[PDB]
Amino acid sequence: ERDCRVSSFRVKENFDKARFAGTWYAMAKKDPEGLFLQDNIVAEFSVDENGHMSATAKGRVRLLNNWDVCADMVGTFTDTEDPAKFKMKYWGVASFLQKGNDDHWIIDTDYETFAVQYSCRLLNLDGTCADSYSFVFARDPSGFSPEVQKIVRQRQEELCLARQYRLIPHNGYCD
Ligand SMILES: CC1=C(/C=C/C(C)=C/C=C/C(C)=C/CO)C(C)(C)CCC1
Repeated sequence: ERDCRVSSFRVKENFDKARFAGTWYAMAKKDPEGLFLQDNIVAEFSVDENGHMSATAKGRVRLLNNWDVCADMVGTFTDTEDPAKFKMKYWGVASFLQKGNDDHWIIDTDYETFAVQYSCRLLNLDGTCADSYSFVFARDPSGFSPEVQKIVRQRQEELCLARQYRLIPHNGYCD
């Protein structure tokens, strides 16, 4: 029944980059394979005068060898035929942090309260995603109204990611 083909997924209608700017607290995440941000994750989005979107982000990550560090990350986004779908180039302030180029899709947002983000890093032969990640972001660090929670849950189901997220703490560690 459920179509899990990435090419089928709905994204945010008439996505507005400028209204999306500012501070976004990560409340929940679905992990990909390998090294990934762990917790204390906060993003800052910006858009310049020509419509070019970029972001910084902080979060705790534990390395190779179990070393715990505060990652300071940077991303730059390229626009596509769909206003809600981007290519994100990313790197760290420290040279040893992971660098890459990921799809970056805004699945849904009301710009003032929540956002659901998605990235498929690898397609299966059948069109479904072999390696994804997803953030649930909030403007306000706290639990979301029950009304907003219901909508977020539905979006998770539509991405074929329901029941695959974990809650993320904030306790300072990265200042
Ligand atoms: C840049 C960037 C993002 C992704 C960051 C990633 C993927 C970080 C991974 C870091 C690693 C693996 C560090 C250890 O080397 C998100 C989607 C939050 C949006 C804001 C900008």
